[PDB]
Amino acid sequence: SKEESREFMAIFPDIVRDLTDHTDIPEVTKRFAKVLQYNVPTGKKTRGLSTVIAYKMLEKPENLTPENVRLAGILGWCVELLQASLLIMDDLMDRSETRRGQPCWYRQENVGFLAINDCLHVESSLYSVLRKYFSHLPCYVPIIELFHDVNFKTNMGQSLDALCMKDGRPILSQFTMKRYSSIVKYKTSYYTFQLPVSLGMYLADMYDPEQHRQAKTILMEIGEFFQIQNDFLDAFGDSTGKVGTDIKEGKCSWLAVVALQRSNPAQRQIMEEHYGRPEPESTQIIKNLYIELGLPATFAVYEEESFNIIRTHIHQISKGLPHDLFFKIMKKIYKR
Amino acid sequence: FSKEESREFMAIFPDIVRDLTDAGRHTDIPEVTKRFAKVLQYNVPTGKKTRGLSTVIAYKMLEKPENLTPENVRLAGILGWCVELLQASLLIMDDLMDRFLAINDCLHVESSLYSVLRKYFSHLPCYVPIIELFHDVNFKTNMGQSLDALCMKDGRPILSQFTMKRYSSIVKYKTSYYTFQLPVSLGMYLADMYDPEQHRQAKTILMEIGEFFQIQNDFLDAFGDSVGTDIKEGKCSWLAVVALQRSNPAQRQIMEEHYGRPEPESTQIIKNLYIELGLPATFAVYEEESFNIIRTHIHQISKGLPHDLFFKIMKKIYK
Ligand SMILES: CC(C)=CCC/C(Br)=C/COP(=O)(O)OP(=O)(O)O
Ligand SMILES: [Mg+2]
Ligand SMILES: [Mg+2]
Ligand SMILES: [Mg+2]
Ligand SMILES: [Mg+2]
Ligand SMILES: [Mg+2]
Repeated sequence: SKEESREFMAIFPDIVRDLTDHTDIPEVTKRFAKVLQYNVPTGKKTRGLSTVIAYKMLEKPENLTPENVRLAGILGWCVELLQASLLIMDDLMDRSETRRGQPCWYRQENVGFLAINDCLHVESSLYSVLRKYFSHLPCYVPIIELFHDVNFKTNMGQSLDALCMKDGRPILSQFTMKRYSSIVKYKTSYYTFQLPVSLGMYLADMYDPEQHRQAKTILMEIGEFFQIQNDFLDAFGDSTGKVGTDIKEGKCSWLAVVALQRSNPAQRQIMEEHYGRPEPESTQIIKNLYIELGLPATFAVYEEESFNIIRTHIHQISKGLPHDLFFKIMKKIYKR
Repeated sequence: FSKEESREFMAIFPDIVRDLTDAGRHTDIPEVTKRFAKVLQYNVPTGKKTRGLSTVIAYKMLEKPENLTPENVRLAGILGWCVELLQASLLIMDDLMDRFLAINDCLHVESSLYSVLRKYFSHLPCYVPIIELFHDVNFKTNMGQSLDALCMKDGRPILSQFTMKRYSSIVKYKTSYYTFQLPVSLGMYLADMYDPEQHRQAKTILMEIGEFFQIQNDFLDAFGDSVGTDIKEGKCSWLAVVALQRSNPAQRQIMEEHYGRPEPESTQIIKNLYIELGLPATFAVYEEESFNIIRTHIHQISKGLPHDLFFKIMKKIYK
């Protein structure tokens, strides 16, 4: 919706003012405004907007006031602040050139490893936003605890991802489907899928842990498909205006994991020799192996089977959770 | 810090590691959880733990003697370890900018203190004041780190930025809030002391003590008996700030040419300039005058706050 998008985007400048406008240190508050402006509001705010839509589908219709929808928007921006902090740090760790076509924050003049402090600063800032707008509401402490717990879990995911590499070289013995599933769950699914929905639930005063658990079961399955589709399109997508670098980066990708499952010893040796190498010819060799191993056909089967399995699980959801929310998430990911 | 206080405090650490690395819960990610145990063990419990123990001593000197149970003194110890988790995250961030530590270990160790707070304090009246204090001190400490960084550009110190106003702000935000205010305000909250005027009264004195602590530290970096790298690193130190205040144009030119250079000869040139500028005598005057002002302010402490706590902190720094 155009109206939902514009109402959401209009909140961002107020949050920057809340975090910057400490009158004894104006130079560093002006700098922090630039950190937020560069890293937080550009490109798609899918997670932030999903927080608002989750709330709108969980709350009683008569309680959906402009005031409460704006509170859902502020929680959405707190998700975007967490994500901005994570991506500032990840770009430094991976020594990436760009994100969404923008030069990475750490590459800007006189940032570099100061990006680590900026990461911690941006993550810390969301709790000041929560205090300003939520400190008098019953959802305050549950929402604080959710953000701190998702941060902790996301760090476990990032560190597990790092345990698949040694001295900038992929450890292919670590590239198992069990490890892949765990990386996706902790590194991406918690902050991308669980956090927006659990925030919507708390703002709607839904505190039943069993409701959050039932939601989690579905959201982790959808999150797994989301990342697998993302991994698939990195190699096999139409260059969306993005050029995929997962192979060059030596990522523990669904493609790399399934390639190792399906590979004979000779095919395994091609992965060992060429995976995670900077040479364009090495990326071409890996892509050619993925084609040879029939990974496109394997993804097509997984895409249809996973859709049916998740649809079945959503029909089985109970304890008064709305099915339409989970069907709508399923539709926007699978695009059907 | 007494033998009993120190030993009881240090005995809590292994429980905090078990709490954070899912001991009792049967985790689906045991290899990264085992790694996080090693991150905590290798970086958090080593050295003196002054901030952690200061949290326990603050609580013991603020609480009613009747309420000082083993259980409550242990809770003060857990709050002290949350301060030491913050300290460890800041030291890791320092080590990462210097050089098995991963970049996200500083974020992860910082985040872990909030898991400890939730575990032990979520059902107590002091919970929200304590988490809001950590949120605020976290944000202010990051502001302080960035203010320090604004004194350097393209690997060179920006000496025009080296003002006493900027120096005082760096020390307050980067160091004094988490080192001095945080332990005492935590002790006060655990003792159910919520009065904003009491917290403000403590803050005035603790920011003054924090400033002396850092100025003494800066002085000893150049003039202590060993090795200090503040000059080589181009740090906005009290010595550099006062050197610029006291320098004639020729002396300023020596700072401009030799401050923040890697050559050992350039460090010796700056130390020789500090000597001819009378920074030792200037420090001696500052130390006596600051001691007298802080002693006066502690004697004047009101709002029902105990003097002995602030005198114990003061005497620990001034020796
Ligand atoms: C704790 C912490 C800093 C987590 C980062 C989480 C995320 Br989301 C990292 C991004 O994942 P990845 O580097 O695999 O892909 P890309 O950079 O989007 O191409
Ligand atoms: Mg990356
Ligand atoms: Mg990464
Ligand atoms: Mg991708
Ligand atoms: Mg990328
Ligand atoms: Mg020093």
